[PDB]
Amino acid sequence: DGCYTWSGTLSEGSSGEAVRQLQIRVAGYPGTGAQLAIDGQFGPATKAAVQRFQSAYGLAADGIAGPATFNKIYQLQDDDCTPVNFTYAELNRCNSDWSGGKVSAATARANALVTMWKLQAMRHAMGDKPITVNGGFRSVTCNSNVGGASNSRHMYGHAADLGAGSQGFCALAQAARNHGFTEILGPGYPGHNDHTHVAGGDGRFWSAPSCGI
Ligand SMILES: [Zn+2]
Repeated sequence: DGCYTWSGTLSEGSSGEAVRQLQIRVAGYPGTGAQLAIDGQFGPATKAAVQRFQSAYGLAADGIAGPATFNKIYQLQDDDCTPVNFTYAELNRCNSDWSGGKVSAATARANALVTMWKLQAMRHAMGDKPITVNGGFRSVTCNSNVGGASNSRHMYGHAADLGAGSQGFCALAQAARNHGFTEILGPGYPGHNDHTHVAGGDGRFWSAPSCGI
């Protein structure tokens, strides 16, 4: 028993860290073209996300976070709080301290953590096949070494660059639309034919012309 343990049921009207932690876990279920706010307040958007999560794993979908809902999260949660199929190291091929960015190392890792939970949801929705992560966090040095953009969300811990795997670039960019990625760049967008870029953060910008987006 390590990362986090929920003490009791959560429903609309609840507020606190327990709510903030659950929002992270279900951040991959905000509805198409939406983003869940991680504010610690259990409102209607939070109930909807929970319902979607419950449905995705064949639990009773009532939108109430009870003990069965927590037992499923416990099955997807690693010691360090990351989901079972993604790790911090896989999300940072830059350095080992998450320093260098446009925000704190702790803010960078927390932003990363949400991205991991969104990827976990997407991994299951796509059929439980491995999703290849090619890059994630980039300090300012790392970003320049790549010739990245000055504004790049990579330096915030919000983005991940995905390789084709058995899904293909387009399948990944299309599904990303359902999992809280406000920024998606892929095939047909300049410098994005050899990977699919997904990122969280404010402001929606979707472009992958070769994929129909
Ligand atoms: Zn990228």
